[PDB]
Amino acid sequence: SPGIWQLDCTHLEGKVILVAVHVASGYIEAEVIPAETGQETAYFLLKLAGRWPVKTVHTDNGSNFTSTTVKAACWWAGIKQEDGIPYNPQSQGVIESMNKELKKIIGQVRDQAEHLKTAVQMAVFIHNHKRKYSAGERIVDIIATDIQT
Amino acid sequence: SPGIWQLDCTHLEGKVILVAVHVASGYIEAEVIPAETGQETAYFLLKLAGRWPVKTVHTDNGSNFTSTTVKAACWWAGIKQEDGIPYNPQSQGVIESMNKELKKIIGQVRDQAEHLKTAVQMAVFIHNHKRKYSAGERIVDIIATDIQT
Ligand SMILES: CC(C)C[C@H](CNC(=O)CCCCN)Cc1ccc2c(c1C(=O)O)OCO2
Ligand SMILES: CC(C)C[C@H](CNC(=O)CCCCN)Cc1ccc2c(c1C(=O)O)OCO2
Ligand SMILES: [Cl-]
Ligand SMILES: [Cl-]
Repeated sequence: SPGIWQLDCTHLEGKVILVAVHVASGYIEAEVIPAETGQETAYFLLKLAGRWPVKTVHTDNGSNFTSTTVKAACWWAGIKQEDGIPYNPQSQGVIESMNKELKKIIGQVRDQAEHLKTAVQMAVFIHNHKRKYSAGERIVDIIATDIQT
Repeated sequence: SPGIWQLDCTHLEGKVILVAVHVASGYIEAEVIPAETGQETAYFLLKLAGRWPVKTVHTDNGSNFTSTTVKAACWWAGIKQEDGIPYNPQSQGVIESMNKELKKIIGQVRDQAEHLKTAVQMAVFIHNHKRKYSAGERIVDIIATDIQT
């Protein structure tokens, strides 16, 4: 549970926003890329896994699941790759709504930055800091508890 | 204390590695850029601050301290910008040695990746996971304790 993340890819301004969500907390990391490739996804996972203890990733589609580069990165980082098929239905609708909510925040900050990538990082900030505890607080508490086990 | 980070810039393969160290834990985040500019530093801080609760940053040099873009990003993200002058001497030598240690790990993984940026992320992974607790475990414990205050 503390180690489970879900990949999510959404589109804005002709570009792609790649998102990783920590399922138990709602905490996100995100980046802008020109298009979703196995190489970009693999690199994104390597960054994620050096920053948080990533045990399991629910991949966002079959092409990334199949990607030899994604597989290599998951092997390297000790990540168990899984399908993002809604084996659990509470995720797929929450993702749709997360994308909507993230895009809403992006629109709210968009005029404060020249580049989309900057607006996306501002939106990540706002998302992770917003008190319901915040997602940032929740992920830390979840993982801290897990270290004592 | 839980919110204090230090910026560090080091060189390898004709490129620049920008590093943020969580002082109390030794946890790092890092990125490769062609050269250190205020714009790159500002963007790096925006990413950092959306991921961890950054209260204070000891900037790595005077040009970044002065940078209007760095100042803007620190204002936006609620970061108190400080000089990285060794007001405390336990940092400057530990940074020199951290750069040496990071470069050592980079050399150990370098042949496993085509691009330097990838090797740097692998090195971040190894650094943050290495059990002394690991830096990754320490930062989480430090921040979790601070949330209860
Ligand atoms: C996850 C890693 C083990 C491999 C993985 C794939 N690279 C190779 O197979 C090339 C090996 C070069 C041998 N000299 C590394 C990697 C992943 C994602 C990337 C990469 C790289 C890379 O630098 O090779 O560049 C940017 O996006
Ligand atoms: C920290 C932010 C408030 C500002 C900050 C500077 N940008 C501006 O002043 C332009 C304002 C555009 C108004 N339409 C945003 C920023 C920081 C660092 C960057 C940036 C940007 C940006 O996208 O403007 O691009 C990549 O590196
Ligand atoms: Cl970690
Ligand atoms: Cl945070």
